[PDB]
Amino acid sequence: TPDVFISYRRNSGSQLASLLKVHLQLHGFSVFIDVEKLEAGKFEDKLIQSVMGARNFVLVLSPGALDKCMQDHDCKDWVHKEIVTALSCGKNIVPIIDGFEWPEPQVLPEDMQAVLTFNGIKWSHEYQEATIEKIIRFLQ
Amino acid sequence: TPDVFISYRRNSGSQLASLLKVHLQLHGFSVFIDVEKLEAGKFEDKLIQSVMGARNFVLVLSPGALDKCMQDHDCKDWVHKEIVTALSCGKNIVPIIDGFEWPEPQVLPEDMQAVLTFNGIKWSHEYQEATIEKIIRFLQ
Ligand SMILES: CN(C(=O)N[C@@H]1COCC1(F)F)[C@H]1CCCOc2c[n+]([C@@H]3O[C@H](COP(=O)(O)OP(=O)(O)OC[C@H]4O[C@@H](n5cnc6c(N)ncnc65)[C@H](O)[C@@H]4O)[C@@H](O)[C@H]3O)ccc21
Ligand SMILES: CN(C(=O)N[C@@H]1COCC1(F)F)[C@H]1CCCOc2c[n+]([C@@H]3O[C@H](COP(=O)(O)OP(=O)(O)OC[C@H]4O[C@@H](n5cnc6c(N)ncnc65)[C@H](O)[C@@H]4O)[C@@H](O)[C@H]3O)ccc21
Repeated sequence: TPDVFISYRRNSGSQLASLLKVHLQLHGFSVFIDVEKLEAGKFEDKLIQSVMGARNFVLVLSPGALDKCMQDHDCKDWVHKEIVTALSCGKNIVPIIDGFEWPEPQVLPEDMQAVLTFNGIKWSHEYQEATIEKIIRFLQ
Repeated sequence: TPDVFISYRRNSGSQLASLLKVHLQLHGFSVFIDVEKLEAGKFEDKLIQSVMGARNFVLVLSPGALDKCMQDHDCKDWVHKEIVTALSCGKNIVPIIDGFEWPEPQVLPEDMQAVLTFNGIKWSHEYQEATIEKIIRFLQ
């Protein structure tokens, strides 16, 4: 059981997600990110179960990262599925803000609007060590 | 005198440049990147001095990273300035390709066209440890 699950958008947050993984691992956290820990089998069940296993849900909110979730009421988008799983399970959700614009709740499907109520951490390129140290304070 | 200077475009390569910085330090290299090592003074002189001082010049080629170099014949663009300094000083240039597309050399100012003749490393999101090991192989 990894302690932290990192959810991110491939096209805009892959580098920040990877950087969070390295830092969190250096500070002793077991981290789940797909490219390191998603292995053999049907990936839908493996991903969802890996969200369920992690106490902490770190959400990389790069620019436009929730765009594909909009109008995704069938829950086909994978960031959407991961967020809903995290919310449903009562995870400690820690959004990471990297140029993300806060949207109106009503543009997001009802089952994920609650993600916007969690206190988010601004990623600071100029003060990255301080950002990392704050993220660690948020983890459990 | 850091062993490695990391040159990058803020608007598209900040995260990968920081990720490279962390990994290279973890493997024992002294690294210069502006957000960690550029301190007080006239920044033009300090940056140029820092490029001249570093044996290895790691160039983060994010998508469109050399675009603002194009037709910058007064050498006002800062990536352009760092590249010309590295070329002029005969540094070990190691381009890192992250979705960057190789241009026709003549689109670049004549004083930096040679950057394309250096063997570049592909950044692989799925094989990051292998990418980092290759980068370290390339460094002196
Ligand atoms: C198992 N996967 C993998 O990628 N497996 C990779 C190999 O082993 C580990 C690995 F994850 F890196 C894919 C499976 C397809 C669903 O997408 C995800 C999503 N996520 C989680 O969602 C967030 C990212 O969502 P996202 O930015 O919207 O992604 P896209 O931009 O649509 O990328 C998806 C890319 O998968 C390609 N592809 C389609 N079929 C398969 C398949 N059978 N098998 C492999 N790829 C497939 C497709 O063509 C596209 O290019 C994150 O939070 C993340 O946890 C993890 C893994 C996958
Ligand atoms: C000292 N600097 C800093 O940034 N200093 C920062 C504070 O201490 C360390 C620090 F570097 F983070 C700036 C100075 C301005 C020139 O640009 C660079 C470039 N680089 C090297 O070039 C590559 C990045 O080139 P690039 O993606 O095109 O850049 P942009 O970000 O598009 O533009 C620059 C941004 O600097 C803002 N800004 C303008 N005035 C100043 C000033 N006095 N003082 C601070 N900022 C200024 C401006 O408004 C804009 O936003 C890389 O390879 C890099 O080595 C390093 C530092 C600076």
